[PDB]
Amino acid sequence: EEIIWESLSVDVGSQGNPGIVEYKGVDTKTGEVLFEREPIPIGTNNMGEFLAIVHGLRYLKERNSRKPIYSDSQTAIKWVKDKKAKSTLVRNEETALIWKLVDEAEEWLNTHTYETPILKWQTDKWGEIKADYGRA
RNA sequence: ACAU
DNA sequence: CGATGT
Ligand SMILES: [Cl-]
Ligand SMILES: [Cl-]
Ligand SMILES: [Cl-]
Ligand SMILES: [Mg+2]
Ligand SMILES: [Mg+2]
Ligand SMILES: [Rb+]
Ligand SMILES: [Rb+]
Ligand SMILES: [Rb+]
Ligand SMILES: [Rb+]
Ligand SMILES: [Rb+]
Ligand SMILES: [Rb+]
Repeated sequence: EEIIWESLSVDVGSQGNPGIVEYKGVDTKTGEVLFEREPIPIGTNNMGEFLAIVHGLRYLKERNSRKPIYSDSQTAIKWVKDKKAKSTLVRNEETALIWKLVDEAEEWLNTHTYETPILKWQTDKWGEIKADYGRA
């Protein structure tokens, strides 16, 4: 139960669930924001958490970085491990964008390799993840 | 129950 | 209190 400070932390934020979804990744040690996705009009918490991890994998791979990724989402960690986002969200015209991004993230996982450890952020011991959106 |  | 997920 030691934080690995040399890591990337990601989190989703939303207005509603389902609702408007965004996500970001930060340097765990410094809090510096390294990437932020423009808000998506309709998605779920778990789809955003999944996209955040996959974006982190792509970000670190492009920069030849072996740092681990922290996420507080038990669901999204499993989905990334499985390379499959098992979302219940309806696929229709309103949800087309989030589903396109999820499909593309799965596609990336199936066509690329990575060694990045994907670690559970232990909120119960460490407080809220550094990438959190102070919204609850 | 657990994580969000 | 409501939701998404294992
Ligand atoms: Cl994305
Ligand atoms: Cl590690
Ligand atoms: Cl986990
Ligand atoms: Mg989270
Ligand atoms: Mg959060
Ligand atoms: Rb590379
Ligand atoms: Rb929050
Ligand atoms: Rb929060
Ligand atoms: Rb949390
Ligand atoms: Rb809760
Ligand atoms: Rb539940």
